[PDB]
Amino acid sequence: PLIGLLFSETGVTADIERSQRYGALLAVEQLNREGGVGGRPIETLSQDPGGDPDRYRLCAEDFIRNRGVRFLVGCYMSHTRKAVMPVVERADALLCYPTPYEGFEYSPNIVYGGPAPNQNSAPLAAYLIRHYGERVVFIGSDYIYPRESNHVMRHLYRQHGGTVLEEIYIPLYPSDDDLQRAVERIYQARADVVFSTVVGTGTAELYRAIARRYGDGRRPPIASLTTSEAEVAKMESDVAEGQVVVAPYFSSIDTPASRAFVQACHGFFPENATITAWAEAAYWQTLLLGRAAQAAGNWRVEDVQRHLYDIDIDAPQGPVRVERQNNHSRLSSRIAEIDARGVFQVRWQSPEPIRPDPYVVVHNLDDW
Amino acid sequence: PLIGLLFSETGVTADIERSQRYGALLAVEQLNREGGVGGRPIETLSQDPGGDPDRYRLCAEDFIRNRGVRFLVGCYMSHTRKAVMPVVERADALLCYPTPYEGFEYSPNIVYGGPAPNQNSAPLAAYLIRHYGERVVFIGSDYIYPRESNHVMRHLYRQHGGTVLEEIYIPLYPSDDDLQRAVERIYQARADVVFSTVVGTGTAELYRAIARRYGDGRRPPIASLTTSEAEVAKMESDVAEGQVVVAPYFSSIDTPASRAFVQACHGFFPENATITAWAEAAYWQTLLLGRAAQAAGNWRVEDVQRHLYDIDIDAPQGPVRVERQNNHSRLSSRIAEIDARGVFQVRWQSPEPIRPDPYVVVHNLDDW
Repeated sequence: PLIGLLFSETGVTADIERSQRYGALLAVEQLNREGGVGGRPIETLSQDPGGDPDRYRLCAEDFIRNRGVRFLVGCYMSHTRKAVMPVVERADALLCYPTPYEGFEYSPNIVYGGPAPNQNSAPLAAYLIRHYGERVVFIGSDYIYPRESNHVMRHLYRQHGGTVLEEIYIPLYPSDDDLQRAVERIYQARADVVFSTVVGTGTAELYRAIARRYGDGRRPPIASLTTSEAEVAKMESDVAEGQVVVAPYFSSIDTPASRAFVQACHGFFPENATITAWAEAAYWQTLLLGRAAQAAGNWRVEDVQRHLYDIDIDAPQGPVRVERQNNHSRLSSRIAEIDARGVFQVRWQSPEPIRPDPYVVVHNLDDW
Repeated sequence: PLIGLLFSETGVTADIERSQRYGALLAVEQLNREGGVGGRPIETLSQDPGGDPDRYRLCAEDFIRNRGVRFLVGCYMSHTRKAVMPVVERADALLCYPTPYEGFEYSPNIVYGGPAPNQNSAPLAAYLIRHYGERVVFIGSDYIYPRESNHVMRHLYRQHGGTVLEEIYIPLYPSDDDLQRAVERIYQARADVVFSTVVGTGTAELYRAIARRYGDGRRPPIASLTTSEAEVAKMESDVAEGQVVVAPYFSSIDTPASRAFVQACHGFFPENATITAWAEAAYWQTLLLGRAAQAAGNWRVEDVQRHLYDIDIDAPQGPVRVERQNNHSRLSSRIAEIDARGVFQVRWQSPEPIRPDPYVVVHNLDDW
């Protein structure tokens, strides 16, 4: 029972990915301190790809081709996932992707554990409009995830007679110059909501810069599908507060499942790793890989795959399951609002988990 | 009634795209020599983007932003389509894409007139295996269409217990060196079928090179989803013959609809433009844009769009229609085999047009 962990320790998204790696290590901790799997311990491998799609492919290639790894948990940014995908498909291996993403992709060797657009973007557009206004400006990092995410958010805003004023992109490793010319464009647009697909390090700098250009008084909230407690941990409470995020989970949800997961994260994560919805996704997907294998009684991919879709996990977010029709997950969706003191204050929560529909045709979408 | 035509006159795919532009010009010829549309003539615009995704975006931007064009027919290579897409979506314009492509994309402003994977790749994999063998080697040009097409063909081959030996990519503007190292890899692989996603100019050079490395006697056939009469026109009959292609149409089909389209193409295309299935797709989609507008009685996009999905065209290939659930087309699928004298000899034909399913989940696929 060998498991490969593809999560950055350095790079643009080092903080979020460390949060993910740890939720994964914790799932294996408990799966092991439960007799392991087959009385044999599940052992993990880690390599820091530093958020580079070529080092992710190389690392995947080394884990698979040399270490005989057939099961992996990892990747956050979409281009890095796409770089590893050919590798896992050739090798008949399996990869669990614990991150929200743009949709429009299918692979029999990848289990998608974060929300497709219909699970986060769809509920969010309805909440933003029918709560803030209809004018929005998009700002994203310059790669496939923001671009594709804004393509679909384009469609959603129109469907609800909203207006997309601008669509701005900044480098993943942005200079203050970029950040300044961008915020200026956001400032002058006069929008009611700023939709952010800025990931990693630039996230907190973006947020603070917008706050700082606005100064005293009313500035649009920043909505995001990625900002979590990890990025939030890097901002000042007045910069953080009021910002909106949709995630199938937050560290502060009421329930016994959340608290158990939490008080446990607190007793295992190192001080530089934070509890986020993405660590939560890497945690439940890692359990399931365990459970499926106990049930299959083996560490063969076919053996484990057949059981993957028949195990329902009672994850810290709510019950979860993986659809066999597209390899995506039934996930909850929560729209939280950050506190003046930095806590995510859930404002809305989906009545039940949303089934995944990766090919997002907006008119065929349920309307929140 | 102004129509923008985005088709290359020069570049890697100049020959195929010229074939497409002409089928489009011919549709407008007849639509005009029928009283036009509203007694007013439909006039077209053309600009040569030379197969460069940045010149396609620029040209689209100029047609739209300066010439007030809201309707366009154009693009062949997927990256060029993706480059124009943001432009048409912002501008609320409409684009008809008369080309086969990789799937996994949706836009409310793009009408897909060529086959998604389930309409060409799916029937083909079954015909290749259950007729040639199970060992195949993939060779594609180096861009998003071949890569994504081979991703799905990967899945299809496995589903039918076939074996994908190698996956080779060559530049769109390849040097003989590349072509030689590639064919060597194809030669040594010992496959029963070579699946080609090589487009434009390199196509005929690839085909001939493979023939020439093989010499006398048994060499695998080259299957393709793109090779047409335009590329075929550039090869020697012994290099061309035996090669396999799946297209919803061929110039030589038996019917009265094909012959009418054909004898007509012959009296309008200039000698350097050939009759292909892609000129056929640009032709029916251009009629429909006409028809929808007569019916809507106007050249407003909303007006025309509402009628788009209610008109059934009796296209040269068979009856066609555009699905409102995903903007793709019900298309026929034919598997032809080239003559020792260069004619596409249909070998199989789908019992009815295949409905489009752009999000290709192979197990949920009908099995041919």
